[PDB]
Amino acid sequence: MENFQKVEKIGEGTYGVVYKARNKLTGEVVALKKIVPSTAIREISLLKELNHPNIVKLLDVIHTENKLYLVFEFLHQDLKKFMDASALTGIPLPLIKSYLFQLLQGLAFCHSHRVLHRDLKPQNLLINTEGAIKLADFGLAREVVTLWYRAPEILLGCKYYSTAVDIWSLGCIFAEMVTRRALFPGDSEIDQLFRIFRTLGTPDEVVWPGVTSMPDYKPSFPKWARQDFSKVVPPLDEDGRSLLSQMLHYDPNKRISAKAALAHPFFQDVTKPVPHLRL
Ligand SMILES: CCc1cnn2c(NCc3cnc(N)nc3)cc(-c3c(F)cccc3F)nc12
Repeated sequence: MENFQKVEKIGEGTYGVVYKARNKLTGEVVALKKIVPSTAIREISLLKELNHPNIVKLLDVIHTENKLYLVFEFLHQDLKKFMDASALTGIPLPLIKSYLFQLLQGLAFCHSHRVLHRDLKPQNLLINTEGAIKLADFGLAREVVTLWYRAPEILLGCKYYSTAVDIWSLGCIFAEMVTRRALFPGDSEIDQLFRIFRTLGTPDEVVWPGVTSMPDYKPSFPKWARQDFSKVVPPLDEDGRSLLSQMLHYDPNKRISAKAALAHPFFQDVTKPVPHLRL
């Protein structure tokens, strides 16, 4: 740690404070996360090899005094702040599309290595001036923690959920970029589930075989009808609405994979615009 100079506290991650810091030697500017069971150590050390342009680079892992510091590449802004900043006019579709495409590439990569994020949210999607967007805190899962982006199988008590949970989260984030409002802003586990049900309809054995057998499923759940996506994410075009609908399929087995999503017609005209960032 004596190797780093703390510049400022950039936020409170799930495990500790995240700082912007400077390597007292190389002058390198980095993000320093202060998080030790040996299981964690080997899992985190594994992340050092999970390198991709759309995954925030983990530079080094430092274990000292029974303390754990993660040294990451630094990015100046996150999607939450950017969305807040683009509130009045909304993020341009071409930029939304580029961000979604890059994030799907990042997930396709992690998923191909059987690594799940598990907790995607605007706060951990980091952006730069070059128009890039990156997944942060990847694999760290394996203040109130937000449930807004939680997949229904997690809420229903599925213990062995899949890569599909990240697809669900990204779909929620995609909708939020488009409409400028959170899709399912639940403030409790039941409120989150019920918000999902009210929009996508209460799931049953027809749309999701095996759902009624999930640990936290209750036959007493109210039965709401499904809403049209045309009402949910106007004025997203049919290609975007088709893609969104697949990313939000109830049955995780039917939910589109990151790889298949990258082939969707929505991305036929994808480009990489530069966002206007004010640092
Ligand atoms: C450690 C890798 C990491 C590298 N940059 N960065 C950022 N950067 C964006 C940023 C920069 N300055 C300010 N002031 N605010 C945001 C945020 C978080 C992060 C966090 F700080 C809290 C929760 C989740 C996160 F991803 N983690 C990181």
